[PDB]
Amino acid sequence: DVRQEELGAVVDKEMAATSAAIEDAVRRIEDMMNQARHASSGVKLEVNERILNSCTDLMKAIRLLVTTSTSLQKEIVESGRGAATQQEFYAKNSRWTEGLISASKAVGWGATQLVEAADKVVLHTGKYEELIVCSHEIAASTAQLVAASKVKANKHSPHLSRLQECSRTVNERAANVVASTKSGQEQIEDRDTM
Repeated sequence: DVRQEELGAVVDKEMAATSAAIEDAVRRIEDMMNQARHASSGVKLEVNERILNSCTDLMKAIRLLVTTSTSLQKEIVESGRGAATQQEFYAKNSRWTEGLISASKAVGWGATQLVEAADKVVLHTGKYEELIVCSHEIAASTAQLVAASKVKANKHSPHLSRLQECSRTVNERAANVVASTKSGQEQIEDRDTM
C-alpha cells in the first residue's frame, strides 16, 4: 500500500514504466516480423505479418494515448496545485492518484499480455482466439486509464478532448487487430481445404 506522501513519485514512475512497456511491446512485435519469416512461410506467414502489423499500429496508438494521459495529468496538477508541490497535490488527491497508478499498471500488463499472445500464435502453437481477447482487454484498460485521468479534469489542455479522441483511435485499432486476425484465420483454413 503506497504511502500517501510518496504517491507523486510512484505515479510518475508508473506512467514512465507503462510507456517503456509499450515501447518494449512495439520492439518485440516488430522483431517477430523477422522471426516469423523463419518459423513459417506461405499464406500463414503473410497473414501473420499482417496481424503483427495491426498489433504494432495498435501499440503505437496506445503509446500516444498514454503520453497524452500523462500530459493531461500534469496539466491538472499544474493548474490545481497552486502554492503546493506536485507531491502535495497528489497526496491531497490521493484517491485520484491511486486510480491513475492502478489504471496505468493495468495498461502495462495489458501490453505484456498482448505481446505474449501474439508470440504464442505466430511463433508457436497458441490460439488466435487468445490474441483477440487480449486485444479487447488492452482496449478496456486504456479506456479505464482515460476515465481515471478524466475524473479531476475538465474541458482543458493538453486537451481532455485529445485524450478522448486517442481512446477512440485505440478502440478502432483494437477492432482492426480483431478483423485482421479473423480475416487471416479464414484465409489460412481456406487455402488448405481445396
